[PDB]
Amino acid sequence: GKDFRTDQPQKNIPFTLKGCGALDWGMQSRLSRIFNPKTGKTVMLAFDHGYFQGPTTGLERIDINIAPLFEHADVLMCTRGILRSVVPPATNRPVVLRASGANSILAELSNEAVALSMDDAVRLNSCAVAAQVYIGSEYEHQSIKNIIQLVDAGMKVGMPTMAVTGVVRDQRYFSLATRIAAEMGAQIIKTYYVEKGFERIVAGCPVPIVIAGGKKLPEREALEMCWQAIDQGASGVDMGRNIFQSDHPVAMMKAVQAVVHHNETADRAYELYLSE
Amino acid sequence: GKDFRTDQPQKNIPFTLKGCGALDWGMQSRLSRIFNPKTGKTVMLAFDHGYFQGPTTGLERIDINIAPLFEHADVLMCTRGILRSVVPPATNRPVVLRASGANSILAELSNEAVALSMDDAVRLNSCAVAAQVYIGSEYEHQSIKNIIQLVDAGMKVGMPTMAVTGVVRDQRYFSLATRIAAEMGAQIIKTYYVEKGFERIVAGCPVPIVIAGGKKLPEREALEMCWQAIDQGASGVDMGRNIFQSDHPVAMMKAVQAVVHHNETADRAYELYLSE
Amino acid sequence: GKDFRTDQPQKNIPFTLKGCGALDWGMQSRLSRIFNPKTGKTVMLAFDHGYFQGPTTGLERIDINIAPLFEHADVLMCTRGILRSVVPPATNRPVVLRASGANSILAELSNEAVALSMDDAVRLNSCAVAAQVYIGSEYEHQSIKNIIQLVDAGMKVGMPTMAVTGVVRDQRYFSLATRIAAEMGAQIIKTYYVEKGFERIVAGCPVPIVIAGGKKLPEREALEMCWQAIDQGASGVDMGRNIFQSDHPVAMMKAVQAVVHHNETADRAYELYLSE
Amino acid sequence: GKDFRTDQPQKNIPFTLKGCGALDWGMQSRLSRIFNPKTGKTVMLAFDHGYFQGPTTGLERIDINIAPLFEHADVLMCTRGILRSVVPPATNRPVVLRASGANSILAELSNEAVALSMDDAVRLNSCAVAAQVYIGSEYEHQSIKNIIQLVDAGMKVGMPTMAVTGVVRDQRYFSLATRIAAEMGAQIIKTYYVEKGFERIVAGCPVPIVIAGGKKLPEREALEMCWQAIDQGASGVDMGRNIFQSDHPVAMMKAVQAVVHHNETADRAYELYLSE
Ligand SMILES: O=C[C@H](O)[C@H](O)[C@H](O)COP(=O)(O)O
Ligand SMILES: O=C[C@H](O)[C@H](O)[C@H](O)COP(=O)(O)O
Ligand SMILES: O=C[C@H](O)[C@H](O)[C@H](O)COP(=O)(O)O
Ligand SMILES: O=C[C@H](O)[C@H](O)[C@H](O)COP(=O)(O)O
Repeated sequence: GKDFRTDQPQKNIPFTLKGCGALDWGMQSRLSRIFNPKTGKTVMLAFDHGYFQGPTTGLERIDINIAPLFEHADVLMCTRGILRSVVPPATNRPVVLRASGANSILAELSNEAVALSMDDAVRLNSCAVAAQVYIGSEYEHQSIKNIIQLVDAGMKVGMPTMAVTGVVRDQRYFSLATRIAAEMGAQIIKTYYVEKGFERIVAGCPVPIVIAGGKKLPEREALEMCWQAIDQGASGVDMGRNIFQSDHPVAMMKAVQAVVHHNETADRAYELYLSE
Repeated sequence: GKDFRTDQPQKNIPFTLKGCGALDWGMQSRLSRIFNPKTGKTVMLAFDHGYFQGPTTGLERIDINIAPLFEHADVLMCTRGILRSVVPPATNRPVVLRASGANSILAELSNEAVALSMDDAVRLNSCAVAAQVYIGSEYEHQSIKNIIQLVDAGMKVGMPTMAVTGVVRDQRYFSLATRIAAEMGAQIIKTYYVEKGFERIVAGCPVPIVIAGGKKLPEREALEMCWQAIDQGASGVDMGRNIFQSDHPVAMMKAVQAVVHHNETADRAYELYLSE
Repeated sequence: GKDFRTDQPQKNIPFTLKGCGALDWGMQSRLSRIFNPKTGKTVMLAFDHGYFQGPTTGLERIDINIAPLFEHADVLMCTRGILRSVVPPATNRPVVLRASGANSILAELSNEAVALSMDDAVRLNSCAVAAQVYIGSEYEHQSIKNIIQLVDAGMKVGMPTMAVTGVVRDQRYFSLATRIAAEMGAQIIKTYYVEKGFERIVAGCPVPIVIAGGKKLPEREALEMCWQAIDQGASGVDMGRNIFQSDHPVAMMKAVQAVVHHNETADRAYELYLSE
Repeated sequence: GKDFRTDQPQKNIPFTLKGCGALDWGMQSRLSRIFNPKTGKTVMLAFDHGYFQGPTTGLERIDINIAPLFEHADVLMCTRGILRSVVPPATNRPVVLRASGANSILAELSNEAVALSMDDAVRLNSCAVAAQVYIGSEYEHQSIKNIIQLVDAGMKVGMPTMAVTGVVRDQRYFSLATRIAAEMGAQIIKTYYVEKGFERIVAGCPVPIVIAGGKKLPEREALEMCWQAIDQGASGVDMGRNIFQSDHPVAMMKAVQAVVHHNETADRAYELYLSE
């Protein structure tokens, strides 16, 4: 009384996330916590800014101000320090750990080193680790070695690496920076939206691209930037300031979600925002 | 223009999952993928039976028969062989890996060894690893050593261990087996429901208890068993046969979820079942 | 304006704890958490019985029944499983970890293996690790290798090992067991009190000896036993049953303390007991 | 005849020490030796100044001058050289080890490297390790890397790291330095008290803050500084000069204790001081 269904042969189910179709199960599994498999996109809440800036505006009290936002994000991005101290583990939300540092606003910005061992990233149950690359800066070379080192250690263990292009802010520059990062082995690339040519940044990059929010904009313009980036091929957005510095952060996030996951237009999204 | 809210002191948020209030963030984060933080409970779909039994009834074709069930479970439990081969990583569901084996139905049941390295559990992004303890059996000693080994390795890396009490099936026996396992350091205990005294099994165990389904019962009796176990303090149920051997598995899961998470009565749950 | 006090030469302060005068700082510091430096003695509350016995009488609920006792003890002894789950780290009391197991009441008693790595002992901030030696039993050989292995690992790390003589219960037997253990390198020995010859067990053993409580006695007889052991040169007592199975455990501990640290007579101690 | 108390469910006891609610048992246990669990505060006696200064005033003879003070402190802070040579292990007091060095008063101050391996901190049974961060200095980068390194190694082992903000001495500067250090993962931060805005330093830092004494003040002014820091949210004080350079060091410590643990006013405390 057993049924092997020998008339229906077993068939592999393809993994579609851009450029991640030849990774081991664990790594694909981690990537699937970050990018929703249905939509292939992500809404990321970043609040790691303190790692070289100290208590920056809006992030003075993560425990009070930012904690109510966690549930509305797909994925959290922050440092192990903030994570252990004030992000309740019961939050049950994927985390990308900031894994570079040792710079500050008082010195050369690009002077970064790896700021956590893979050992501890694993211990914290990260989905990914993140480092800045600074093409064109004084410490460009070290910043790439940082990526190299994370990818080397990450491959032993199934942990994806995210390279973030730290900084002329034009297409040919980001194309350079994103492509080198990808070519060194980063599975995720975070960069900035650009008025013209962003399409080419995405096209020339073989792995998922996520955009950073940049400085605080009026809510409707920020939603336009999201709309454009998504429309032009970005795999998600990672806002900070544009969310945590808004007067209605929860509403903003709902709007961003509509744009990113549900193909909402910039306008409808803004009206969704206004209704909270 | 910064607000530190110095009139409101920072306060730690308690972690309430039974017996897991003193573990590191990463370990508490993995336990929070398994036990829903709101309810403190879990519905787990087990299908590792193949590890010593071969193609058992209902599990001849995981890829066809079981795959549509994944989305309805809180957590999956299986071996690394099934995981890589036929569980699509896009499933985006927590997994507990079977980490013991090297026995079969053709020999002494209790003759198990560790069947995967922690190295690989981490590579697969597990939430926990599971092994059998066989108190009272010929290879009792080795079976405990297996737990000791996994706990040792798991603590280096933030990986919870689940001890499963393999097998007179009464309260004093299970009290013995569960308590030894917990005492040796397992963070989760899986055991069987018992007609009388189950409350004591729960009370005498300092960490979360999940019950196994056992042999196929009529759906309404299975739901009674769940209800009783939950009512008497179990932190979750881990059915296999009672789900994948039912004629309406998806319906049975929804029913089990109502009992486990939503305080439904056995009867209401059965009616919920009947409406699919 | 500096004063080097060149007229008064620096002088080393001797460490007096029996046979521990040639250990490194860290190991001596850990031993000093256990044995009060003023008196050279310890009151230890043991509740690791579960490790091979399951929920034993008095230890069904450590969290309710035993937790109120912690503050009255010098040092706690238990398993890592109990420690992480139900001993609040805020207790701020030195712990000795049970580091052997994989035996049970349903099989050969002496069949023990090392039950925690030194790695995790250090992670838990233990003061010492304990294992049973079973001279005369079936698995005598393995049990001494257990001690050997912990002492080897403990010397790398400054962790003291306590050997426990598990079981004819006479002087010549305990002299054999305690001396072998010490000769292998254990820094602390736990054994049983004996009607006659106990003085010789102490004299023939070059390191501190602590006595186990044994089965429940009437409070006054238990206090006599302590009195005798301390009088005859024991460095402390480690009661379990005689404390946690008493009707007035807190009172019993205060009595035990008076005998052990303050040279109270058996009688006075019993009256001290009666006044709570 | 067993009582499981099935009518009273097990309940986790919360750990309240600011921002240390998600750490493993051993790390919480080490932190509880430092910060009294009742009050959440600490009085720390620091005498590590020798590490880059040689025999500084008051510390010419630790063995004579400082030894009688140990018993009145909650926790000792010094180097491993001092600890092994002249701190008697029988002192039975928690120690925080200075773990940075290789600078001196004859060269650039911020040129520090890690001065002891975690291996040896464990060997010494420390409760924490400490190192200087020098935001804004020439070797700022290396100094952060030192913290990173200690946290990485500390996490493997359950050892908390204390970052000390070495040095314009205003709020916005210490906010930067404390927050970066916390963000990199230090569990304890030691900084200086500031005339204005100290409240904000505390609020913006997600982990415990302890203040350094600074240069010798008249006893009553020193007690005012304590009172203010504690009142504004500091978790403790770590005096050196203000204690060991006073004419009545034991009296001063009792006064500091009254301020720190018992809510004494600056005035009462000074009168308490005067009465020895
Ligand atoms: O160095 C990167 C930034 O500080 C943030 O972590 C993020 O990547 C971009 O900033 P925002 O989210 O505010 O736009
Ligand atoms: O050895 C354990 C079993 O094979 C299953 O993995 C499970 O733990 C219990 O069986 P069932 O879910 O069918 O009740
Ligand atoms: O195997 C040793 C025992 O179980 C206890 O840990 C203790 O060493 C002696 O027992 P009791 O304290 O009850 O006398
Ligand atoms: O570099 C730090 C100092 O030398 C001391 O160790 C301490 O942290 C602060 O100095 P004081 O206790 O004298 O105020």
